[PDB]
Amino acid sequence: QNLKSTDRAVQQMLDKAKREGIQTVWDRYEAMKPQCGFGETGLCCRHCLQGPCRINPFGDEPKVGICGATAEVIVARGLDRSIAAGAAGHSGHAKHLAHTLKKAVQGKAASYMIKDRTKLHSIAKRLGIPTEGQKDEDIALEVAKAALADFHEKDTPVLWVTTVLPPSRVKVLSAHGLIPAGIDHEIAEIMHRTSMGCDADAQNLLLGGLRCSLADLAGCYMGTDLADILFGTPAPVVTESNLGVLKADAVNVAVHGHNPVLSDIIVSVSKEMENEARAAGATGINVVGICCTGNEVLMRHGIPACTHSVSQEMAMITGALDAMILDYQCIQPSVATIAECTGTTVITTMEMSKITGATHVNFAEEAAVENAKQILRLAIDTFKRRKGKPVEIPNIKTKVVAGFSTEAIINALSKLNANDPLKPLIDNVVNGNIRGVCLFAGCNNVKVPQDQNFTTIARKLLKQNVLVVATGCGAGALMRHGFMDPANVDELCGDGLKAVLTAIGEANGLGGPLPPVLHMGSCVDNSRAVALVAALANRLGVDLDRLPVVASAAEWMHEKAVAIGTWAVTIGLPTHIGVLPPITGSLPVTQILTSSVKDITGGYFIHELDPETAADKLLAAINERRAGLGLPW
Amino acid sequence: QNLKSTDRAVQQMLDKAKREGIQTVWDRYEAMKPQCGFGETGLCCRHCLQGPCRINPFGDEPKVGICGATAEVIVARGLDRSIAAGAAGHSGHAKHLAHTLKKAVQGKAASYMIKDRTKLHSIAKRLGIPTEGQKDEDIALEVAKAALADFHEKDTPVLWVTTVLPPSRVKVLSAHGLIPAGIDHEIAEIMHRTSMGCDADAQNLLLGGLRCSLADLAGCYMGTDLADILFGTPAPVVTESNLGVLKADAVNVAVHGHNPVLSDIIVSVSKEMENEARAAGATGINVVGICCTGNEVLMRHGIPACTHSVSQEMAMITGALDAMILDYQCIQPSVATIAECTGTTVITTMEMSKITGATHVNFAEEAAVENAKQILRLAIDTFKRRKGKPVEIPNIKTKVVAGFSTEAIINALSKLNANDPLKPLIDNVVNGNIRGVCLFAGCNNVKVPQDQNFTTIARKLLKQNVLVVATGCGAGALMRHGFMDPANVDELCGDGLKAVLTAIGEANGLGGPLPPVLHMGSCVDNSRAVALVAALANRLGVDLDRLPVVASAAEWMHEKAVAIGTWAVTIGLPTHIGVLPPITGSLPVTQILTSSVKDITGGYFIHELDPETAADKLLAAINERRAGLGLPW
Ligand code: SF4
Ligand code: SF4
Ligand code: FES
Ligand code: FES
Ligand SMILES: [Fe+3]
Ligand SMILES: [Fe+3]
Repeated sequence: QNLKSTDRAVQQMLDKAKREGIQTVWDRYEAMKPQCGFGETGLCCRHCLQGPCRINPFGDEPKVGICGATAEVIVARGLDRSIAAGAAGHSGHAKHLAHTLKKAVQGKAASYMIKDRTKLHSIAKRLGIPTEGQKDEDIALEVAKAALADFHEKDTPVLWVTTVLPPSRVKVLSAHGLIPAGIDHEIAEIMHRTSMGCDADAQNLLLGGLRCSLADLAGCYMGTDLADILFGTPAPVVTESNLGVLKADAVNVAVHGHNPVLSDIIVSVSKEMENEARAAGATGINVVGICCTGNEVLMRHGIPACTHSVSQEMAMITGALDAMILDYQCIQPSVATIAECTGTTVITTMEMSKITGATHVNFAEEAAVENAKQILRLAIDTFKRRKGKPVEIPNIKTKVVAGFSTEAIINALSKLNANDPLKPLIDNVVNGNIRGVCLFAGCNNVKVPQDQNFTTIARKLLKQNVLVVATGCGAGALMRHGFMDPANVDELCGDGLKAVLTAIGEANGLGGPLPPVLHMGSCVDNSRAVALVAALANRLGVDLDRLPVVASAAEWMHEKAVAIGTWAVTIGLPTHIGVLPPITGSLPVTQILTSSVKDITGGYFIHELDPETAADKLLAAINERRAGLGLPW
Repeated sequence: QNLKSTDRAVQQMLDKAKREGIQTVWDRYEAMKPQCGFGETGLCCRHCLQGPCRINPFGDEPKVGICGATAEVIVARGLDRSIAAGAAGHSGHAKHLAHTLKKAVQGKAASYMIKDRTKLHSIAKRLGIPTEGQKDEDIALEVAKAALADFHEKDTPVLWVTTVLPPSRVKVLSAHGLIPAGIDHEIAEIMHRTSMGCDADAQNLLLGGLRCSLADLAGCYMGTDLADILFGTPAPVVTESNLGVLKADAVNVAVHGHNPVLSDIIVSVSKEMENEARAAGATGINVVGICCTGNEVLMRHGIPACTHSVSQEMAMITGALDAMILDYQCIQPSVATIAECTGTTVITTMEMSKITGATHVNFAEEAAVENAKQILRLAIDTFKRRKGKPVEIPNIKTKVVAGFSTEAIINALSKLNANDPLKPLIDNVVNGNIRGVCLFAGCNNVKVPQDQNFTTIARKLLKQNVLVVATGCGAGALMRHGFMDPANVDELCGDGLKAVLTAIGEANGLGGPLPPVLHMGSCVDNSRAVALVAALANRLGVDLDRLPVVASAAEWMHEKAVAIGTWAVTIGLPTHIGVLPPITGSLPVTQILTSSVKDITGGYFIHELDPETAADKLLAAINERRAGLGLPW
C-alpha cells in the first residue's frame, strides 16, 4: 500500500477499502494498465470525424494524420487545448467571485460583503480605479466591473496580467505578442486555432499556448484578489491536517472543490447551527477541508484539512464522513458511487457540475444562508443514521501553521525592517542564508506514490537553505507530512534557512521559528507567489528570469496545473514537472518547452521523474540564477 | 478511384497523383487503418495526466475511467468539447468581421465599407438599434458593438439567438435554461465543466452542449449578417464549378478557407491587376474558389468553384494552380508539402493560422489592397515559372446557378404574390407540390466516397418533391454533380417540385426554372436557412418542430459541423448525419441524441450510414411533420 501512498492514514484506509470490496482510484488505475502509448506520447488526434488519427513514435506508418497534420502539430494542438481548459477552470472560478462581489455591493446577496477594505483599496490603485472621494461599495462595483471586462476584448489588454507582473516582464511579453487580449477570448481562440485545418505550425501554436497560459494567470490572480476582498486576506493560523481531524462523535462535514463562495458560508453558518447538532447527539459540526476549497477555509479560518486529491475517497472509507459538499474541479466522480457503501451524503451545489447519484442542492448567493442550513441539516440527519455504527478513523494528524498570504509575509518581514520589508529577505539571499525560493504547486497523480515527489524534493531543498512556499495539493502533501510544523525546523532546515525562519518568527512574537514551508494557499493562490516574487524582482530592479526562483509541479494531474506550469515558464521561472505530459512524441515540441523557450521568456520546463534528480536539477537552476547575479553559491 | 471519389475530375487527378508518387488524403487514410476503436466509439479520455483512460465497449476491464468517470460521462464530455471548438471557429470568423466593420466606419480600413444599406438597416431593427434620425456609419458602429457584446455576459442574453428564432422557440429554450449568455462565455464554460472532476452527469452535460451549439448558431448568423453588410447580400448568379474552371493560359489563384474579409478583396483587386498578368504572358487572373470562402465569392461575385474539402489537394495536382490563398479552417496542412511537387505557391495570411513550409503574408484590413497586390504578384511570378511546363486540367465542369440568399428567395417568391411572398410557397406545401424542405450542410469525409451521400439522398428527395437547399461543401458536392443547373430540372425533380421551380423562375423572367437545388451559401450561411424556415414558421404561426423541414449533414467531418448539427436539433429539426460521431460507446448518450432530445427541443439526430435508407428516413420525418399539421402525404 506504500507503493500507492506514502501517507500512513491513507494506507490504513486502503486496507479497509480492500477488505470491504470498495474500488479505489488505485484499483481503477491498475485496471487501466497498460495505458495507450499513443495518448501517453501525445501522438493521437480526434479533432475531426475523419479520426481518430495516431502516429507511431518510431518506425513505419502511420507517420502523419489523415489531413496531413504532423506529429509536432498534433502534439502542440493537444497541449494548447489542455492550457485553454485549465484557463477556463480558473476563469469560471474568478468570474463566479466577480459576479458575487457585484451582487453583494448592489444589495442582492446580503450573505456577502466587503470584508477586506485594505485589499479592496490596494487593488483599485493597482488597476487605477479612483479611491479618494469614493464610497467603498462604489469602488468595489468598479473593481468587479473591471474583473468581468478582462474576459473579453476592449481598449486595454487583460489588466490582471499587465498590472501584476514587473514592467520589464510585460514589455518582453508584448514584444512577442504574448499579452492576452481577454480571458475567454484567448480560450476561444485556442479552440479555433487547434481545430482541423487551422494553425499547423508548432512554434506558432506554442506561442498561442503561452499567451493563453497568461489568461489563466489572470484568472488565478483575480480569483485571489476577489476572494480576499469578500472573505479576508489570510493571516497566519494554526490547525491540523490528515484523517485524524475527523471526530467519531461529531457531524463531520467536508467542503470539497475549489470555490469558497459556497464553503466560506458553510463555515460561518455551521458555527451558528452547532446547538442543533448536539440535539442529534453529536458534539458539534466538525467542518473539514478537502482539496483547494479546503485550503481556502484553512487559510482564512483554520479549518483542519482532512485530505487531498488522489486520496479523497479515503475520507469516506473511515465511515465517519457524514456529508461531502461539492462545487467543482478535482472531485473524483467515484465519490457518488462510494457513498452508497460508506453512508456519506454527497451534495453538489453548482448547476454546471452535477454527479449522477449525488443529491443536488441548488445554491444561490442571494439565498446562501438558507442553502447552507438545508445542507448542514442533511449532514446532521446522516450522523443520526450512523449512531452506533463502528468507524475507523486513523489516529494520524499533523500540526499545520499556514495563512502566509503575500501581505502576511511582507508584514512578518516588516518586523525586521519597517520601511524596507523585502530588504532582510534579499539580504539573506545575497549572503547565502537563503539559497533561493522554490514554489511547490499542483496535484497528486495516481501514477506517482502519493506525496513522494513533494516530500523528497522538499527535504533536499530545505537542507540546502531554499525557502519553500507551497500551494494547492503541493501544500496538502507537505502539510500532511509535517512540513508546516515549526517543531520540525531543526530536523528539516539548513542552518542558514533556520536562522532566517527563527529570526522572523521570534520577531513576530512566537518564541519559535516560522514553519519549514510557507503555505500560501489554494491553486489560484499561486498568484500570491507571483505577487511576492514580482515584489522581490521590483525591489532589486530585475526581471523574474534573473531571480533565484524556481517552481515544481512535482506530481501534477489537472489541465489547470498544465496551464499554471506554462505560465510559470512564461513569466520566466525554471519549472520542474514530475509526470510527463503528452509531448514526448515530438522532439521539436519537447525541445521548445525544455530548452528554446528560454530565449523567449527566460523560463523553461525541467522534465524529471526521479525526485532526487529533480531536486538536484532545481538546485542547479537556482545556483545558475545566483551566479548570473554575481552571487556566491 | 471511384471508391475514393464519385467526382470524375477528382478521379483523374488521383491517377496523376499516384503515378507521380504524391501522397493524398486517401493514401493517408489507408495508412491509418485499422483506426482506434476506443476513439471511434468515444470511449477514450485524455482530460488529465492520469490518462489516457479507455473503456471496453463490451466485456471486462477497464469499465470506468481512473477518476471514476463513466462511459456516458466520457462520451458526453468529448462531444461537448467538439461543439465548443466548432462554436469557437464560427465565433472567431464572426468576431473578425465585427472588428472589420468597426474599423471600416471609424476610418481605419478604407478598403472596406457599408455596401448593403438595406441589410444594415434591417439588422438594426431586428436588434432594436435606432435607425430613423441616425447616420449609417453610426448605425453600423452600433451594430458592430452589439455583435462584439454578444461574446460576453451582459444584461441581455445573446441577441443573435433570441432575435433570430421564432419567439415560441426562444420561450421553449429558455424554459430549459438553454439560451446562451455570451458566445465565448459558453465556450469557456464547456471547457471548464468537461475538465477533470467537474460535471459528471450525462444529461446535464448534453444540455450544456445544446446551449453551446446555440452560441455557434449565433456566430454563424452574425457572420452572415456582417458579411452581407460589408460585401453585399447575395443575389442569383451563374458560374461554373469543378476543376475544368482552371485555365492553363491564366494565372489560376485559389481563395481557400472561410473568411471573405480577405478573399473578397482578392477578387476586387485581381480585376484591376489583370493588365499586369498579361505582361507575364497569361490571359489574366483566374480567381477560383475552394471550400467556404470560395462559396462566399461564388455567392456574391460568381467566382467559379474549383473544388471542395477532401479533394482540395487535387486542384494542385493539375499543375496549373499558381497560388493558394489561405485564411483558416478546413485547409489540409498537406497542401504546404504538396506544393513542393506541384509548384503551387501556398500563402497563409492570418496570424493564428500558419502552416510550416508555406509563405506567410501578414494581412491587415488597414492595408488590405497592398497585401492583395503582394500576394497576386507572387501568383503572377509562379505562372511565369511554369510557362512551357505541361499541365493536366481535367476538362470537366458544370453550370452553377447560385446566390439564393433568404432575401433573394423571398424576392423571387414576391413576383408571385407581392404582399404575402411566403404564401405561394406555403400554398404548395399544403397542396403537395412541395413535400417539405431539406437542408444539406457540412463537409466531405474521407470515410465516405466523396459526394456519394449528398447526391444519392438528394436525387431521391427531389423525386419526392422536396425543396432542397444546400450550403458549404454540401452545396459544393451538389453543384459539382449538376444539381445547380436548371437544365437538369426535368431529369431530377418531381412534377410538383418542377411546377413550383418553373413558376418561380418564369415569374422572375428567366424562361427557365430555378435550379434543382437552391445554393444558400457558405457554412455560416446555414443561418440563411434558419432565417427562411423561421420566416415560414412565423407566417404559419407554428414553431420549427412542427414544419416539414429536415436537415442532412450527410458526409460531415469538422467540429464546426458537429456544432451545426447540434443546433439544428436544438432549434427543432430532424437532423440526419452520415458518419457516426464518437458516441456509440454510450447507449444512454446515443438514446438522448437520437430519441429523448425530442422531448426537450422537438428535434433529434437520425444516425444512418446508408444513404438510400437515409433518404427514406428523411422522407418519413418530413411526412410525419406533414401529418401533424393535418396535411396529405
Ligand atoms: S484533425 Fe487531422 S489529424 Fe486530427 S482527427 Fe482530423 S484528420 Fe486526423
Ligand atoms: S479525467 Fe478521468 S477519465 Fe479522463 S484522463 Fe483523467 S482520470 Fe482518466
Ligand atoms: S490511440 Fe489511444 S489515446 Fe488515441
Ligand atoms: S485509445 Fe485510441 S483514441 Fe485513445
Ligand atoms: Fe485537489
Ligand atoms: Fe470545405
